[PDB]
Amino acid sequence: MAHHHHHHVDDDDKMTYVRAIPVSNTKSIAGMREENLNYIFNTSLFGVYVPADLNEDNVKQSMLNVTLVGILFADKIEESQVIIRSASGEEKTYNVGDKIPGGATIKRIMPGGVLVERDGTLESLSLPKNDLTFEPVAKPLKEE
Repeated sequence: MAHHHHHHVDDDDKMTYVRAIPVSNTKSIAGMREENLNYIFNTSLFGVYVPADLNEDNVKQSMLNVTLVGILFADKIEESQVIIRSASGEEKTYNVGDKIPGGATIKRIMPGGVLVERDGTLESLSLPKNDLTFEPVAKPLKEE
């Protein structure tokens, strides 16, 4: 017998249309986040806070005082700039071949990823934009 076992129980309390919702706390104040919001870029003071939805734990992080916040694609590949935020908070666009402050040098600005020499260390990689040519712009790689 399942005539009693088969008994769905639903409790959508927010479906109420009467003022019976308990408002004891969060009455005069909705959270004391004075110092909390001050931790969130006090250099912006107000307005420019980071959303509580955008919580990057920094998967690869940003050492060398270099934060890749985007790329500025241009007509010429040598004219295409990289949008780098320095540790200081400065957001500037640099050209390929230029030495960025922090201990890194822009070796090649590729639209899918900028190759920078971090403290003398450089690494070559391929962009998942072409399967027939893993290496775009430079010497073509048909198979690697």
